[PDB]
Amino acid sequence: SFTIPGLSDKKASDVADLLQKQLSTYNDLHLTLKHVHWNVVGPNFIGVHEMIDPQVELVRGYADEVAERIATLGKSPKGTPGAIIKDRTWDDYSVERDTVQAHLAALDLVYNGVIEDTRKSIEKLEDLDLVSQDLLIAHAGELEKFQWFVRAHLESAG
Amino acid sequence: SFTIPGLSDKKASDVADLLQKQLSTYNDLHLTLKHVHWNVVGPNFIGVHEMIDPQVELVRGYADEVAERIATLGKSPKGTPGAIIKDRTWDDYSVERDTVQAHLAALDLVYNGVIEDTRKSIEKLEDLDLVSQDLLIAHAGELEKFQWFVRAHLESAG
Amino acid sequence: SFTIPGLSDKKASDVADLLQKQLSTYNDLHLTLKHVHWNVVGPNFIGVHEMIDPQVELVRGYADEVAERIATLGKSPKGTPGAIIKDRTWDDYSVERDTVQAHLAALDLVYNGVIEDTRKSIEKLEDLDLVSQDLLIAHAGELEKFQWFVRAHLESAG
Amino acid sequence: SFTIPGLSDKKASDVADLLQKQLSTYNDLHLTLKHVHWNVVGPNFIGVHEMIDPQVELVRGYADEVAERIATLGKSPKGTPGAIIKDRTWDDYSVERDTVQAHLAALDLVYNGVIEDTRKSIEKLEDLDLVSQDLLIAHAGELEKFQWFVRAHLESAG
Amino acid sequence: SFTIPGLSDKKASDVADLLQKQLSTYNDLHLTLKHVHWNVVGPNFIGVHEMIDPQVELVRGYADEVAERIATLGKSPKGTPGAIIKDRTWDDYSVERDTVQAHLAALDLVYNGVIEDTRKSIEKLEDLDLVSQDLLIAHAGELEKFQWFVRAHLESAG
Amino acid sequence: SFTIPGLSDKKASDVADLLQKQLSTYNDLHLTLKHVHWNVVGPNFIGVHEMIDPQVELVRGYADEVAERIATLGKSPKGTPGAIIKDRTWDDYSVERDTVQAHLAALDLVYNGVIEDTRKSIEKLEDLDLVSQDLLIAHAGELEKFQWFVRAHLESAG
Amino acid sequence: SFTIPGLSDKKASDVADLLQKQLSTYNDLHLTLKHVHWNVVGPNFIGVHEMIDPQVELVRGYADEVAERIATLGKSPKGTPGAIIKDRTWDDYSVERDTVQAHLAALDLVYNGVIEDTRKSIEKLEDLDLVSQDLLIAHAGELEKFQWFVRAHLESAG
Amino acid sequence: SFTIPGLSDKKASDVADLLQKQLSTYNDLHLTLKHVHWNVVGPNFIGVHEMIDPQVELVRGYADEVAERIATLGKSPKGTPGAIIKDRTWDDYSVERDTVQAHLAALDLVYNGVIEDTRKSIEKLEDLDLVSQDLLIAHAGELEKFQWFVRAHLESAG
Amino acid sequence: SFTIPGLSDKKASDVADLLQKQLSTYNDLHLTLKHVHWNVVGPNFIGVHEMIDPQVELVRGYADEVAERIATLGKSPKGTPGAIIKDRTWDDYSVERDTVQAHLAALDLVYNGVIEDTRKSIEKLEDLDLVSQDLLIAHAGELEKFQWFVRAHLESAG
Amino acid sequence: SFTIPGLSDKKASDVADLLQKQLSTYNDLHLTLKHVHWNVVGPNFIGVHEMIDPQVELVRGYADEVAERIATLGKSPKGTPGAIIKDRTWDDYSVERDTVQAHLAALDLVYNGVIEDTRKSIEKLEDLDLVSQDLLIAHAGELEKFQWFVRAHLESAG
Amino acid sequence: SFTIPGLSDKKASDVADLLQKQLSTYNDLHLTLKHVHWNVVGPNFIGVHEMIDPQVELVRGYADEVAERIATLGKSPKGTPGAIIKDRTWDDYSVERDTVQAHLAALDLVYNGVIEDTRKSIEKLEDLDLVSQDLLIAHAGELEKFQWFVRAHLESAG
Amino acid sequence: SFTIPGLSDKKASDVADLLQKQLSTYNDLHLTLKHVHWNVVGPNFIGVHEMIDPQVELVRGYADEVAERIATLGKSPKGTPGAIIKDRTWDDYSVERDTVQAHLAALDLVYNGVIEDTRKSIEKLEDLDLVSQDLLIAHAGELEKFQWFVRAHLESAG
Ligand SMILES: [Fe+3]
Ligand SMILES: [Fe+3]
Ligand SMILES: [Fe+3]
Ligand SMILES: [Fe+3]
Ligand SMILES: [Fe+3]
Ligand SMILES: [Fe+3]
Ligand SMILES: [Fe+3]
Ligand SMILES: [Fe+3]
Ligand SMILES: [Fe+3]
Ligand SMILES: [Fe+3]
Ligand SMILES: [Fe+3]
Ligand SMILES: [Fe+3]
Repeated sequence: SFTIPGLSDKKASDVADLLQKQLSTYNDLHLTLKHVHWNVVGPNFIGVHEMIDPQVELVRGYADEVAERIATLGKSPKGTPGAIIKDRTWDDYSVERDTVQAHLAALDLVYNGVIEDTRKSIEKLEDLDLVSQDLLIAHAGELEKFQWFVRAHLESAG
Repeated sequence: SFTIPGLSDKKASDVADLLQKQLSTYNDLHLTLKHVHWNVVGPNFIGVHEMIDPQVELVRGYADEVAERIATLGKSPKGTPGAIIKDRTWDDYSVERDTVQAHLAALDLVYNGVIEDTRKSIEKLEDLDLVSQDLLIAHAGELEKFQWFVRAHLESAG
Repeated sequence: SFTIPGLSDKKASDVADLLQKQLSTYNDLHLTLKHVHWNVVGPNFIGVHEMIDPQVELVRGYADEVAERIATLGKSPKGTPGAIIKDRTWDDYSVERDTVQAHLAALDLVYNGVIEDTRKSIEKLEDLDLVSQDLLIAHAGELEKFQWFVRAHLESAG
Repeated sequence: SFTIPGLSDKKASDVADLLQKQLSTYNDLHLTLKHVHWNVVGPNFIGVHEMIDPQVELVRGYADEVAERIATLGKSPKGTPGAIIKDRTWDDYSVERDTVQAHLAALDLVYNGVIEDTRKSIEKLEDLDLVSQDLLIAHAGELEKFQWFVRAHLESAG
Repeated sequence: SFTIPGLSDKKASDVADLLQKQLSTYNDLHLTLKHVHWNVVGPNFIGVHEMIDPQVELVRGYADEVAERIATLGKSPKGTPGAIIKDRTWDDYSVERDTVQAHLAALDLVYNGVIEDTRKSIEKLEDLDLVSQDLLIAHAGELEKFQWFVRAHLESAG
Repeated sequence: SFTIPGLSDKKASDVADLLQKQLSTYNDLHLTLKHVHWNVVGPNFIGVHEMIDPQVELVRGYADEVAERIATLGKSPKGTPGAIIKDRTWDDYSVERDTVQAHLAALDLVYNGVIEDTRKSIEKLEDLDLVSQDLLIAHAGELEKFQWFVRAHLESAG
Repeated sequence: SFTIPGLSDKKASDVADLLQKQLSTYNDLHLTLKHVHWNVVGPNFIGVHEMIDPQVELVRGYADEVAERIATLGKSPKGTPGAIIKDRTWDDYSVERDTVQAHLAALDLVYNGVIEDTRKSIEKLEDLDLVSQDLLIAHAGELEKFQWFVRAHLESAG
Repeated sequence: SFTIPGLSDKKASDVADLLQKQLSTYNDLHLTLKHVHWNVVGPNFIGVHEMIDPQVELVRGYADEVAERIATLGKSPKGTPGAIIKDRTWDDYSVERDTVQAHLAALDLVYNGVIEDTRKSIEKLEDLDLVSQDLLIAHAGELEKFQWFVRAHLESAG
Repeated sequence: SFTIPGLSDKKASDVADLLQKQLSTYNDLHLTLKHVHWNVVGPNFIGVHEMIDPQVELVRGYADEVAERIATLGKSPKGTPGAIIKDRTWDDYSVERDTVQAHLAALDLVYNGVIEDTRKSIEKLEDLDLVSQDLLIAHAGELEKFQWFVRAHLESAG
Repeated sequence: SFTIPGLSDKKASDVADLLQKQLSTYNDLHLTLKHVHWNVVGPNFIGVHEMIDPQVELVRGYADEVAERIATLGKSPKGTPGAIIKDRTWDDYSVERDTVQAHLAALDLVYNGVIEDTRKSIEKLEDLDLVSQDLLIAHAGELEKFQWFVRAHLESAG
Repeated sequence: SFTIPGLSDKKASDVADLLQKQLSTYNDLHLTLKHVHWNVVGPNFIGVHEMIDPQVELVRGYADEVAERIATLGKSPKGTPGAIIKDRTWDDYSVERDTVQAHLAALDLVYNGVIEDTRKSIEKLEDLDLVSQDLLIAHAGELEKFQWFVRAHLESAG
Repeated sequence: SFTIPGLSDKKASDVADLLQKQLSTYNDLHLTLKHVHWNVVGPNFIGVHEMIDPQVELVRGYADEVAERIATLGKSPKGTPGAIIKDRTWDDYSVERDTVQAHLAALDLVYNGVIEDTRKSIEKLEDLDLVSQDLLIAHAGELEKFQWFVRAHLESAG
């Protein structure tokens, strides 16, 4: 029944609730990333196929980071196939084996919903815990950037 | 509509169906592993906590391996939070934050069901595809071994 | 008689005074960490013994970081056995050779006083220098986390 | 006039004859791989160009492996430009500088004939030498997989 | 015509304009750094000569960082010798081959103008995009620190 | 007022003048390379995007090399945004965010003017300084090669 | 009183008995290898002397591997100087300091008895446990290969 | 019939006799170490299990060291399962699979007999060969230290 | 229908023709090297066996180098088992499994014809392309050197 | 209530008392080293600044070494800010931010008092424990050496 | 009585004579370099002291290179303290322990005589052996460059 | 006019005189080692050729070690081709290009005179400086050992 020295047992628990969501969000994300890492096919196959691994090994990186943070706060992280399917507010990636274009486009949107939920979770944190914030921010930086990669693959002449 | 040169489009598809199951099995496993990696607590905490990461980075290693194998065969791997919750025949890890003992014991059983399902999938493969077999075997070796680690933490004087 | 281009010679000096405290705090901490790294004994000895080195090589890491920051500001860091025993507001670790439990519990508290003093120093910095803040924050993240490690070694069934 | 303790001087010699074929097969393969590594051109050039080196450094890896195995058996490996052009049952890669598509498609077939000849050589080995089998199998795993890479570059919407 | 999910197409474009400036600032800086890396001469030559490379390989590091961030936002980074000479509000380093003292002193000032422009750009960002802020801050930390190095080479007895 | 033991103070100064040009040429090149590294977009994005970094970290490599050579000769290298915009005889890259094709084609030409100016500078050096030649040659090898990469991305069926 | 999920407590114990023998076999082998690593002398000394270390660091590698496997099965590995001298069916290496030729020839035979005992143990395992087989096979591959090395040092013109 | 230039053919042979003993002592030790590395079981299993490998890879390190030293002296090292069982004056480790406590305690004693025999061999060497002494000393340092590790696992409140 | 900016479409094609020969020469060489790497036997076996790999991993290094150079020029490299057996003007290595002496001597000659053909190709290049020269030269340095190694194995008292 | 097998519980305790002093001596030293690492300023700043880190990471290296040695003996190491300020017989470094010359000179003396106290502690040990001696000696070698570095910065023409 | 295939037994022997001189030149140089590496003293001591090692480990690098080249040619390299003192045409470094300035100035001249003798040996080689030329050139590049380092330590305001 | 705190200005100078000799001894040694590294020829060439480099890079290692020690003491190391030819009491290696046997035998003796001179210098040091002793001892260990290597190449059947 402990907690970080400097946080009201209430603010603390509200942050937890926030991350627990982020965590399930990442677990879906990184599992989905690997999903496309497998079912992508096209002329510029390798390019993308390989481009995903890092973003994956990275998102999973944000999982241990967030969870290990939750436990630190006092609450107990949940990362079983169950907990995830519950906390999420979407339908798992609908694409099977398809073209590069297909996935990237679909992925574009997945990140939209991930960057958005994050941003909100950040702004909401500036009043709760600043630490758990610099943390979430950092992720945004790479999440948003990676998205760019996805997107740069779909543009026209400008 | 291709396939490995030397496999009947039927034997090939039957192997696929087999791995697709294994894959979902691993995804649960490795996600669950990380789950305990987070909610374990006790006197000999670190010991276990750290002991899990490798088995994890390893099981996820068997995921890319199996899936990338399925696609090679012709069928299309499915590794979304959805596909997994469906192909599985159990209830995701029921333990929240608990003692070392607790998890390890619980994990003991999880591996039972994983090693068993595997063994059977191996024997069943000796008639289908020998390659997709040496593959599944290798895993058993480490899966089984790791279990031992878990178990060695629960024994008595002999 | 210089200073960072953008800081009033007063705000600058007030930040210095703040870090100079943090610095002595770390020096005690990391010297103390190594202290227990030596006098710990018990059944799960190695676990802890080894678990400490990183947190140590890390806190000493925050020493060079903070001090090199102070000098940058204009004031002069003080890190002799003297300066530390003075800036501190506690009694150096009272434990000699004792059980794992003993130290970890005692250490739990030491970190309380370190995370607390830090948190306050952060909030107090948002008006002074934002840079010297992202800096202090970052540390909190790992300081707080490590504490968790210590703590996870002391819990019950929930 | 020696041989592995446990193999009839006849079974031994029959395995040799088998590998000696595999070896020349690899030598053609890896030399051919590098061939396209050079004459590929197109929009997604780099992707493929670079994708080939590893499969090459790998096939050449299977050369030393096989040959050093043959010598172990008692017979004498032959790997001169001559020996290869003789043991082979095909016409060296007919493509000069051409598109990505071109080579990959052409390569698809080359691997067909390599995976096929291998598979048969495996099944034929289960009665001769089990060791020289796990060996050939392993290769199949990567050979077959790489082919997939080639192929994934040629598919449609499903 | 896209943008980060959570930023008004206006706030987004205003941040871009801000970085685009920073970027040209860095390009001048790092090109200038290397400039002195070449024309420095004196008794304690090596010391400085070598001290610069890291700060260089680092500033160029902040270039890719900032620009790849701008593109992510939607606008298009400009980093040609042209774009830079335009966005800047100073006269390129006036020193040719000269003493250590000479450059360092001159460099002192260059950093003044870089840290200042940065600080302002940070404060101005707290209302626009927090992500693009933690980013700029981080740089300040090292920029400011390095300056210290330069400066520590010019002091008296206190 | 020194110089390499074996070079007439005149030949020496004429070589300097030659490199000083090369240097500014590289600085434009490498800055431009990074420019496209940022504004490229298309289906085979990653491929190219990543393909550029090495050639960049390499050209910047030829910068330190050439300049540090000039200083060795006696003259003083100039590598400020200024010096470059002056010594050059072209208009900085005209392409903003555009397709892969676009840039590569445009880049094709940029290298034309760089390999040409180089070649000439080599032939002209065989009478001046042989050392400063093997140096320039080496670069040609990689410069020319990289161009090939660019080009291989633009070809037809032969 | 546990065992791998899928093995009859009898088959399991029969495999154990098999490995326990292998293990003592390796321990003798690797201890013996080092023995010659020390007492070899001749014109081509270094060659051999150094050639042995890897095969050694490797056989000891098969020790931990086998034993850790036995424990996994349920029985208890025995690897004391005692257990070994008992399970073995030969007389420890009779050679003291002697020529290169001497040892290698003698070693030739030692490997005969090791590869033979292994082969049999493999064939005998195809009915018991397939895992504990791929394991023993793999070793054969390198054991047999190394022998070749030994042997290649003793041949004539063909 | 040679010897180190500076040692009486008698002193030399007496040192040899001394090391030859040490060597067999180590071989038992390191073989025994691995023995427990396998049969240890308990709650804090991993801790110890892993703690042993280094001390092992280390003692085996002192084997090559000592033996290669003996050969240097002129006599011929003996390191076969035989030689060891003879030179030793004890009964090989009596513990099978048992608790952590069990082994460590038992191991405690084993090291007693190893550090003791060593110490004496050192003092006895100060008159014979100083080199072969700094050598034996060094080992003591780590041997004794490791023992401490074992021991720290068995203590009470002081 | 392109070419290096600075080479007459004729000089360029004449250089190509020259390398294309060198390339086939290397392919034979490195394939032959590995050939002896396998069939060498004798007292000082290891010495040579291992001495070859580097020279091999090196000549294959000169293959990619030369070919990738040819393509750069405009012509299309040919490196199939076919192309090689044609461009060559000798009979592939006639030695099967034989002594160390045998091969080395035979190899001595092979290098004679490779160094000679090279030297000529160099002198012939000083008028064509200087770049494609420094390249060929470099190789000679190591080719010639390695030969020495071969040779040093065959000498008498002087 | 244990101790190294071969040391009288009295000699053992007398050695402890000796090291415990050394330890506090090092802790001051290394903390002081870092102190100057921060407050040094001058023309040849970097030179020294960087020259200190290694000696620091080294002295701290001698801390863990000594302490871990004390515990091995039986007594309990003390390394809190307290214990140190007590065991020492001097006044912590009196220099704040000053010139290079200043510190180095001051440091010269500090090492005098450290090398002296050490030397004496060595001679005094030759009768107590030889192991704890080779240990202290080794340090002297580097301590004394580093001093030289300090000193070489203060000399005249001879 | 052999020689590189393409060199007249006379041209070959004349090149040898040339290198044999270079070699003794380097041996003096690198031995001398280390000489100053030891006897340098001053305020900016470390800077230089450390600056020399690389140039040393590099010149010794040119020794093995040249000699191993001579042997390749047919003649026999001579690198004993004797051979060197003979082939040289100067008096070994006259400086004992002195200031930084002292040595560097003195060294300046030493390199003059080394770069000069080299340059001449290069020009003289363009008619003999081109290979043994690119080799000597390369060295010049770094020799000359390093000299610059030495020199940059002695200049004034321009 | 300084010296290690604890050494009489006389004892100190007598040690210096001792090392200064050792140093010249090493310089001859390591220069000579490389000498044979070049002129060795025979059937088992490579073996030895390569066996020497390490002992060389090692002896040169003992050079910097000893010299940097002398300077520490107060006197000034001398390591020019001159100083060496003077301090030595032998005739530089008399062997030109010869057989493996030749050199090794010759080298055998060289080491005799080096190990002997060393041993004596050690015994003589036990009364002067213990530090400068552990130092010299250490070397003996490897010097003596390496000799063994040389020697093991010359023995008979026992
Ligand atoms: Fe973790
Ligand atoms: Fe993958
Ligand atoms: Fe620092
Ligand atoms: Fe091989
Ligand atoms: Fe980038
Ligand atoms: Fe540079
Ligand atoms: Fe193990
Ligand atoms: Fe060894
Ligand atoms: Fe390539
Ligand atoms: Fe430690
Ligand atoms: Fe060499
Ligand atoms: Fe040194």
